[PDB]
Amino acid sequence: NSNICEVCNKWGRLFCCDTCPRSFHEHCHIPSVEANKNPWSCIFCRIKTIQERCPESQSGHQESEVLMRQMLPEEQLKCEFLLLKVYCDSKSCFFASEPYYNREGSQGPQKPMWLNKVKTSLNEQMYTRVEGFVQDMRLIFHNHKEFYREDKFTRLGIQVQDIFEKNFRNIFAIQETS
Ligand SMILES: [Zn+2]
Ligand SMILES: [Zn+2]
Ligand SMILES: [Zn+2]
Repeated sequence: NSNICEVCNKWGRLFCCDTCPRSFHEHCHIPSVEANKNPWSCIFCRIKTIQERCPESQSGHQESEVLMRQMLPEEQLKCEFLLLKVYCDSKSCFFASEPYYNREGSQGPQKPMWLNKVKTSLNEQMYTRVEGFVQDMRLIFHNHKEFYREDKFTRLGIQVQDIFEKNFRNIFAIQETS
C-alpha cells in the first residue's frame, strides 16, 4: 500500500485498501472508513466493480437523464466518489468549510454552500435524486464567482468547478460532445 492518504497526500493514521494499493485517512475516505470489514475495499475499487459487473454502464448518457435518477445505492456511491474526487484537489480547501462574506462592494449569496455541508447531506441520505447533489455542488462555485466579481480569486471557483465537471462526465459516463 501507499504511505500517504490518496485524498490529502499526507501521512498519518492510514487505512489500507485490500484490493488496491491506495490508503486513506478515516474521514478523508467517503464514506468514512468502515469500523470492521476484513477484507475492506475503497471507493475506487467499489466503483470499478460496478463498471465490471455492467460494462454497458460506460456507454454515453444524457446529463438530463442522469440528474433525474433516484439515489439508489449505486448512485449514492457514484456521488460519494465524485465528492471525493473534488477533495482530492488541494484547491478544495477554499470550499470545504462554512464561508463568510464581508467584502466592500459585494453581498453574500442567498444560499451558502460548502463541501462539508454536501458531505453531511450525503451521509444523512438527504438527496433523493442525483440532481440534488449536483445542484448543491454547482452552487458552491456559482456563489464564489458571483461574490468575488472581478477579483482574480474568482479563478479558484472556475478551477475547482472544472475538476467537478470532468469527474461528473467520467463517473456518470456522460456522452462525449464537442
Ligand atoms: Zn487524508
Ligand atoms: Zn481500493
Ligand atoms: Zn450488465
